[PDB]
Amino acid sequence: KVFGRCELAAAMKRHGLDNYRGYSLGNWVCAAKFESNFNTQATNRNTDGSTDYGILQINSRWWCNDGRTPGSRNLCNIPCSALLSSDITASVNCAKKIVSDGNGMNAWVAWRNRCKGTDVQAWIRGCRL
Ligand SMILES: [Br-]
Ligand SMILES: [Br-]
Ligand SMILES: [Br-]
Ligand SMILES: [Br-]
Ligand SMILES: [Br-]
Ligand SMILES: [Br-]
Ligand SMILES: [Br-]
Ligand SMILES: [Br-]
Ligand SMILES: [Cl-]
Ligand code: NA
Ligand SMILES: [Pt+2]
Ligand SMILES: [Pt+2]
Repeated sequence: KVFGRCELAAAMKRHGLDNYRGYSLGNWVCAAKFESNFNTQATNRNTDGSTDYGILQINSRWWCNDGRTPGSRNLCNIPCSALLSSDITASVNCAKKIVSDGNGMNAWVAWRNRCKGTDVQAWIRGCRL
């Protein structure tokens, strides 16, 4: 599924991501925009052999099991395929664990490089929240 901007903002708020660990909804929407362009099915292989999965491009090295990332952990205790659902619940549950890990949203390199420090409020501008 390819979410619309306000549609994703609504889903993210419903699942309690809005201001989770202090990160306003626009941060989460911005991270999703640049991680996956809002596409729940996005996958991208990393040169280390891990793969990133879903709307928030959660990595198999640490967070989910894809059965092909040797020596990896599955800290969210989920198949990475679960992170490709049109329903964002598994992605949100895992993101909450990731962002609580100690480095906040810096764990998302696209958020650090493209969202951090920016007017992230723009991402929810106009949305009925
Ligand atoms: Br957009
Ligand atoms: Br919910
Ligand atoms: Br915001
Ligand atoms: Br594996
Ligand atoms: Br959803
Ligand atoms: Br959730
Ligand atoms: Br933080
Ligand atoms: Br909305
Ligand atoms: Cl929930
Ligand atoms: Na893994
Ligand atoms: Pt939902
Ligand atoms: Pt939820």
